[PDB]
Amino acid sequence: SMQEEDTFRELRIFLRNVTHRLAIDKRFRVFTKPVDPDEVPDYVTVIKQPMDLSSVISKIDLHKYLTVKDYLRDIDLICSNALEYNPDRDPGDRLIRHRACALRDTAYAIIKEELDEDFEQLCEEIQESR
Amino acid sequence: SMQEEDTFRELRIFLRNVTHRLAIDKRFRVFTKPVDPDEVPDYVTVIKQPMDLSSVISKIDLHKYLTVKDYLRDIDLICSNALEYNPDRDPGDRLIRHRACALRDTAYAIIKEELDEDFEQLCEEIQESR
Ligand SMILES: Cc1cncc(-c2ccc(N[C@@H]3CCNC[C@H]3OCC3CCS(=O)(=O)CC3)c3[nH]c(=O)c(C)cc23)c1
Ligand SMILES: Cc1cncc(-c2ccc(N[C@@H]3CCNC[C@H]3OCC3CCS(=O)(=O)CC3)c3[nH]c(=O)c(C)cc23)c1
Repeated sequence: SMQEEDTFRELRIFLRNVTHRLAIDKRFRVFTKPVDPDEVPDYVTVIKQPMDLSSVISKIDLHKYLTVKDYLRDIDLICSNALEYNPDRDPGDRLIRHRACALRDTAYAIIKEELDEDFEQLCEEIQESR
Repeated sequence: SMQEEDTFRELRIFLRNVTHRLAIDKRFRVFTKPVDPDEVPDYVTVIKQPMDLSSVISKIDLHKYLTVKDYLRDIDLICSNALEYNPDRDPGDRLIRHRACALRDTAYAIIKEELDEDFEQLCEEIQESR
């Protein structure tokens, strides 16, 4: 219905705003775009589902997220990919892992403060009906 | 169940084989990998969901296709993207559009000859039950 279309449109607006706020944070610059294959040639083979914030934006615009829960799976993916690909004790790996966890924590904190639980429940019940 | 897991495993095997046969065809080399942004800088802005045969393989391996119908949507996407991005009368555009339609026709012809309709129906009914 038109009312359900309005619901998903509001969701997309909410998700774009959260994603933009993450993307403009200097700490998360490394997650803003797909990895440069020249800098990490084995990334494509090691990480089976790459994810980044520009890709998240594209997925929002393609109507791929019907719930905030689905969105948070991709945010979690950005984080888990970073922990998987950069597991070492060296400062470089530890920096990106810290930033990865900070990205996840920040996304979850924004959603906790700004997502209405009844709005999310509505989205879930529309998703389940289809 | 284990029987349903076997069904989707057979599907993935079937889809990998079809995709490999398309990928080794010289005509379809242009569709084998994501576009080089240096050669087509405006592609990312013009084409909202890029698709290619290496990405199709990754999606198979990530269990993204539960039916051959879902697979054929991405094959159709490779084709429609080519018709959208290369619409002109020039020989270059007409060549890639011909190859795009040939890729689609070839995928559909292989599936018509080699996909058992009862196998596809089973996949669809498992997909619908979830
Ligand atoms: C400008 C740029 C463009 N494309 C990719 C990189 C990069 C480069 C190296 C990585 N991993 C290295 C694996 C081996 N040990 C050191 C690690 O680099 C640490 C470095 C710290 C600073 S940063 O800005 O967080 C980038 C990663 C990466 N590891 C990653 O997980 C990602 C997402 C990127 C990355 C950088
Ligand atoms: C080696 C390589 C790597 N990455 C991208 C290209 C490329 C380059 C140009 C395109 N479109 C042009 C737009 C303007 N008019 C001429 C068109 O090129 C025609 C050319 C014919 C030969 S081919 O091998 O089919 C590549 C396309 C493309 N148009 C496309 O749709 C795709 C998928 C690719 C492409 C080539």
